[PDB]
Amino acid sequence: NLYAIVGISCRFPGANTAEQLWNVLMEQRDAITTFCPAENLGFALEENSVFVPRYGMIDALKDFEPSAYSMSDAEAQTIDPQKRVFLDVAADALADAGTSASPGNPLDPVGVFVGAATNTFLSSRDNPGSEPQSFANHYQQLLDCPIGTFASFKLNLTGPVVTLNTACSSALAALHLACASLSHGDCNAAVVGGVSMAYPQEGGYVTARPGGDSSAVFSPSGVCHPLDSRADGCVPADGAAALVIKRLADARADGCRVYAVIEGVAVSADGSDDKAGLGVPSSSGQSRTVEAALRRAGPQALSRLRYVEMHGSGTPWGDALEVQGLKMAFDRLSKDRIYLGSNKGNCGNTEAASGLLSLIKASMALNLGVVPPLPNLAEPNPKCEFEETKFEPLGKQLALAPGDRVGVTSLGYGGSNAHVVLASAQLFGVEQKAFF
Repeated sequence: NLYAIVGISCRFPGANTAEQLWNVLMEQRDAITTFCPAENLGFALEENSVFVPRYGMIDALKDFEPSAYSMSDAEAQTIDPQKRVFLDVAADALADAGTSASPGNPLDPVGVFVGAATNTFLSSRDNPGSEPQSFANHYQQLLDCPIGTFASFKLNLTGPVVTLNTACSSALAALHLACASLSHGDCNAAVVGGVSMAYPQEGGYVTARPGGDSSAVFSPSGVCHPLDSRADGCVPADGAAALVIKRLADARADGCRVYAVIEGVAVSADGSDDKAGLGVPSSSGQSRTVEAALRRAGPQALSRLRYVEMHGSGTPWGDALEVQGLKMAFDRLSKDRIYLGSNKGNCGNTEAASGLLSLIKASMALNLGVVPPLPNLAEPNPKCEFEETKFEPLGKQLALAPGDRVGVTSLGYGGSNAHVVLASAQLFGVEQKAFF
């Protein structure tokens, strides 16, 4: 099973285009927004908690035009931004898939598989429409059309539609389902989506005081240092993105230029063995998923696996467990350095959207022949025990050989896992598509 990525659109901190994202990553920039301290927070802090005035903001509504989607300006103001912005990235990714493609090969039926956070706008003070009760205003959650079906309706898409949530693995969960559905013959193309926009907007986030609760995974310092000895948690962020994917056989038959090729995908759940608790990932569970994806990609892919875009969210214990899962997988597969990185120190943790950020960065790296580094790696996390192993965190750009493969991991609260193996389009006898 091989899949061609043929369209992309994204809205991430610092980047509303692939070229903007590439420059954030290659210039080793921090695209998190800092806010002025608020005179009054509007709530009281628990005694062992702090407020950090940083957040991965996006500016996607600056580019959203309600009237392009048969929506009045007044209607648009009461619709979850996640729905408005996802509609825009899905439409732009489909438009992108129509460029550099032989005309007259409709993608239909187009499935829509979107990993999405809960709609937190609806109840929030940020919703201008947050009164005598009617059917329409008494059941606003019922009548909150799921994001994916809303996109199928507004964009006239007729394949399978699913809106799903597996916490921070949601976007790769969506990729997995889209690939299974393509291989099952349910659709001829798939929009694969991730979106998370959190309300109310507070200009920062609450977490534990330094050295307090380690279950409070948000960084007390306000800086995410993946794989680094300074690791102290992640910085939350909003994000939205969509890919269009096709079976590689149809990219060949239909005359599509291709950004990068998916060679293997697997997902799993940790269950409860070898797992410290609901919010602590299992290195065993992760290792099984990585191994499955590498087995599906095949022995040549495995032998050329050169770099992994980790989940890499910058908790010191989570990063260590994720490195351990990679060590376990590759040890089992053996029975030459593999470089490791993350994008969450550039853009924060975009939560349900985060696996799409990683897939896009990996696809761009394969397309351009170079992996952007971590933005600010000083000393590696000693608990990862990189010494005298084949793994090492990537602190400078990594030039790729045309045969090198890249892996991508995303992990979700409660034990959901996903791993994807990607390769350059130029290995597969198809024309490569330019991101910019």
